[PDB]
Amino acid sequence: AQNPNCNIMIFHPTKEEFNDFDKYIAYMESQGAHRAGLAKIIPPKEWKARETYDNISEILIATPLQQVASGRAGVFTQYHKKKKAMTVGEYRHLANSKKYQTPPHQNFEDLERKYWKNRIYNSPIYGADISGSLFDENTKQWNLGHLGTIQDLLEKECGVVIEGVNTPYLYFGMWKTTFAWHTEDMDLYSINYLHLGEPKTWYVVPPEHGQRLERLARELFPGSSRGCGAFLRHKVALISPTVLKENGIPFNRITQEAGEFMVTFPYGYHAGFNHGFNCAEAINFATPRWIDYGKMASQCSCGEARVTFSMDAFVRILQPERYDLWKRGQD
Ligand SMILES: O=C(O)CNC(=O)C(=O)O
Ligand SMILES: [Mg+2]
Ligand code: NI
Ligand SMILES: [Zn+2]
Repeated sequence: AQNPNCNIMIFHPTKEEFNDFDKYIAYMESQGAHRAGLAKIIPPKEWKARETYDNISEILIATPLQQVASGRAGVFTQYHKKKKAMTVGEYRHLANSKKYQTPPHQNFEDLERKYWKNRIYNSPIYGADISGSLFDENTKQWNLGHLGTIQDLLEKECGVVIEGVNTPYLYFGMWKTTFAWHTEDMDLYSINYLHLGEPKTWYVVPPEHGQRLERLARELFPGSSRGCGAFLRHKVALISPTVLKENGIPFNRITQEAGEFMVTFPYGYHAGFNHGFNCAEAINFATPRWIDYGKMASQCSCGEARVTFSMDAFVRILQPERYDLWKRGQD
């Protein structure tokens, strides 16, 4: 068995290997990359996502989200308070202000220490989940707006034609902006490209151990657990590496820098934080190996998780027994 300790693997494809996206994912999996839940892909030196980032300031963040924490430093939830719209140039200035800027630090490990010590005492503002793309239309390789769609994959594997679309999302971050512990909708893959700016630190639980994280989360968030049998689908809970180590939960960590891709694999729980002003692009995707994960994915039916139009078909076809209850949660 390849990668039996579930380490995060880092890949350096050549320009020739970068042509066929599906083939390269399948290659990475042949080497055991999925066992970690997360892999890093460094593009060939010849590749670029677009020519420059000099003209992005007029992009609108219609609903910036202030991430307010509750709990203790290593075990907290966050809620998202909606703020007034602002442009990317306005948000960059805000991120660089004395109130929000990254503190002085020695290295990524010192910054990580400062994040876990201090996160809860601040409320950073995240421009998340903005439909759109920063890939140039002429970028042919690993262009996250030109991937094969999940609807087409389901149709190729299972023969059923379904409605829905699959488009990318932009994330504009600042110091301390945080992504809570989650798997993707329907336990899909994700791919995330850090277009510019400061790094993003990731934490990940191997898919084979995801239920260990769930059981810890039910213990640490006991009211939330009573409210919903899949409350990590709400995407609000944070657990620090120190707490995970104290409770014996297997995990790994890695820092993504600008110009790098990360791939999350089906049922790989992940969480993380931004180091400073940055912009990432991410999208979900599927492969043949996902289908079994999709059929087994948990679902939130309490009403909190509320998701895209396109998840309807996935539930309806892969999980017909759950469909009625889940759809009630959506309505
Ligand atoms: O970058 C972020 O805030 C969160 N991204 C992801 O969870 C991802 O790409 O799957
Ligand atoms: Mg612009
Ligand atoms: Ni994710
Ligand atoms: Zn729920």
